Amino acid sequence: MLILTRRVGETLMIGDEVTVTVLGVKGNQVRIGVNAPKEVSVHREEIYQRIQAEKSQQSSY
Amino acid sequence: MLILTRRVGETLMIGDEVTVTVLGVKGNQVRIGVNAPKEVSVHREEIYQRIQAEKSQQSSY
Repeated sequence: MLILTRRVGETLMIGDEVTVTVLGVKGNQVRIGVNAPKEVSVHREEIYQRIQAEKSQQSSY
Repeated sequence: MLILTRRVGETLMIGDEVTVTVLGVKGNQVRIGVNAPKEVSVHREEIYQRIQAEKSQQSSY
């Protein structure tokens, strides 16, 4: 558990070739950017990757 | 590259047993929480983990 303040442009790399920047700065909603490859076991919100990663993939398709 | 708005309590898992919540909500500075194990190749800001992960030296509180 590591809690580090952020609001500009972070850059962490967990796995073996990733890159996740937690922008932090934004109007009302903060646009968080998560850059990660589909090689390592990566799980996220269905809708999230459903609109960014894969255009409507769902469980089985 | 996946850009998803966030400001409440996210939860992504990249690797094989992690958990990073990009709080988003906060006063002036946004306290971002990155929960990740020291098993997979994870690299971050020296100072960051130096104060959270491994006690680089010491702190006054």
